[PDB]
Amino acid sequence: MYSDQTYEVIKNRTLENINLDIYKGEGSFLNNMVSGNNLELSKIYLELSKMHKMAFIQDTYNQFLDKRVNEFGVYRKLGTESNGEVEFIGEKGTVINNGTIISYRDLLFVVIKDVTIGSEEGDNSPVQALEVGKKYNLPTNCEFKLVDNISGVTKITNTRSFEGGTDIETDEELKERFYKIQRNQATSGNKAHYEEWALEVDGVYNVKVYPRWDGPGTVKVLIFGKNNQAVDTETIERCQQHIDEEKPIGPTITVVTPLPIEISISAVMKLEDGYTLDNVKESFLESINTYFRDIRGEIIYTKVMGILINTTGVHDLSNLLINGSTDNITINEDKIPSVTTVNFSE
Amino acid sequence: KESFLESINTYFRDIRGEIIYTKVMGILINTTGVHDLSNLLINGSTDNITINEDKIPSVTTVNFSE
Repeated sequence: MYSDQTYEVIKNRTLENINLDIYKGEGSFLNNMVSGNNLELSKIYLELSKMHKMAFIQDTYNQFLDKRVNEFGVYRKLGTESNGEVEFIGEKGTVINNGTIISYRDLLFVVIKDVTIGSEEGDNSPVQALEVGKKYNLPTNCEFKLVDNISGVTKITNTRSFEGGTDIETDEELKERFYKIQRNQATSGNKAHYEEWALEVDGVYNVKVYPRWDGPGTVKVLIFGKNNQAVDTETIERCQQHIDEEKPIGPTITVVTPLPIEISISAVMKLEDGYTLDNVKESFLESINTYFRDIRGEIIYTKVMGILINTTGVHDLSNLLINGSTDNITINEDKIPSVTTVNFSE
Repeated sequence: KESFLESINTYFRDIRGEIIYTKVMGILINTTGVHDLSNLLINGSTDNITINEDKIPSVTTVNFSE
């Protein structure tokens, strides 16, 4: 094949192809005449070998992948510039106009809106990276410096870490993305495809589909917000129109939200010295909020009393009552406990 | 039972004054593998017992059931 095809091999082949009266030998005029063209043909063979590699869908270059995805429509992502907010510290009344560029180390950043030092609007102004890339995602507490000197400005720092800086999508990543798109297509019943559209809303992070909730063909959409906290009504609505835009033909769709559950507690306890009711109350409510966040299933009475005694400032407690009972409280689905009444007596 | 024995032993090492029934309940529920407990009794009672001078608490009987 192409590896076999070389200057010497095709030289011998062409010498065999030509039968003629004059003897064939090294250094002959016809020898050199054939040898030059055979070197050219070896170069052509190398080019034809590279034809195979460049024709293949794999190991393509930027332009090759660009053409393939333009045919396919899965356009490559160019990345997003980092965005953040910085604080300007300096002489009061200093006005920094839009378009001013600030440099931290060798990085370059630009200020979007005008900021005035000491003004009632504040000294914080959003700053967007000049170029895309994760290197522009500067963390918090970075001392930005003006590229151009401006009187009245002394120190610039960011109170929040810069975000949004994304690198250019490489060839391989788009390749497996396209492969996954080709293998899997949107389908009516597969809960992954349906919940994909719901998950496109940033407010919700867990989506559940309940088949056969109101008879055949009825799909109940269950969504969970940030740590299973109900999202606003507008979020529910907009998710509803979105999923309806991508819902299949003729379903009945209902969207539900987690329902907070009130919690009322009452106990008699002996407080340790140097500790008041407010301190133990706030510590225990924080601890029980964490427990409610991390609890799966029914409420456990003994876990509640253990986290109450573990609260600092509790020596001896008694008569612990939760919602009028000391038994385990069953939590229904899509319901989260919420502390509403605390009755602590010393 | 062994984990609660170790916990109550270190609590007795760190205790001063009287044994507190509430600290006993808390150190039992905090034990790994404990989900829900009931009718906890120290010497058959839920009242704190005074640890007098030249006296230390000693664990003798452990009764746990599901």
